[PDB]
Amino acid sequence: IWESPLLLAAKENDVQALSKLLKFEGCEVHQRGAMGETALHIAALYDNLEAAMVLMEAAPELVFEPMTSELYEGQTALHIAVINQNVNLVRALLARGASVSARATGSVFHYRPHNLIYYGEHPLSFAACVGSEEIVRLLIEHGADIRAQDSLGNTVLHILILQPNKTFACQMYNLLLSYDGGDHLKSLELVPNNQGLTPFKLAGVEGNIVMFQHLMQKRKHI
Repeated sequence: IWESPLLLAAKENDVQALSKLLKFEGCEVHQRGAMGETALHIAALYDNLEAAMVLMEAAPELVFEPMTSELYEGQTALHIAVINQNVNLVRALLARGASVSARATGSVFHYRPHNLIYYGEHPLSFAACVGSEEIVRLLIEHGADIRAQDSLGNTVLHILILQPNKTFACQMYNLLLSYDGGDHLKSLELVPNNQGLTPFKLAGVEGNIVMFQHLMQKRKHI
């Protein structure tokens, strides 16, 4: 960042500096930092909407670029914007065609004792985990697949079982299922992960008392 004027301008939300650099074809607009991050990743991380807009306007291809480091492999500006709950930035990226299918597969995202979070891989899974109903709805409206599975076979339903904040997780679980509806084959609730556990069974295995009860009474009603 500090050695690159474009990355620095993005960090500083310095719209004038960005615009003057971008008009050159002097700055390589696709230059990357040490984590394989672009100026647009940097704008998103720092919650700099104006810099992100200037960059997307000037170089819309940046919307699709993943971080390339092993730690952050696959992370897109949309994933970052979702984590920051920047609704305006999420809408902007989506309006420009940002992929709702992009998978964040870098080591910091892995389901591991050492990692602080596990939010799965997909933007929708991130959105459900940070608790943004508005962002969840925006993503689904742009074609996000509620049935998408991560590398462990976990759907968003499983991933919600693994989260600490059980009260919103339950509301989010139901929000997500309201888009599943009366489909002519298996409820998403019946899809197992690679361990062979459905969300209900996973809740039991993990000692998620809130979700185990919720889901148990659910099936009895169904």
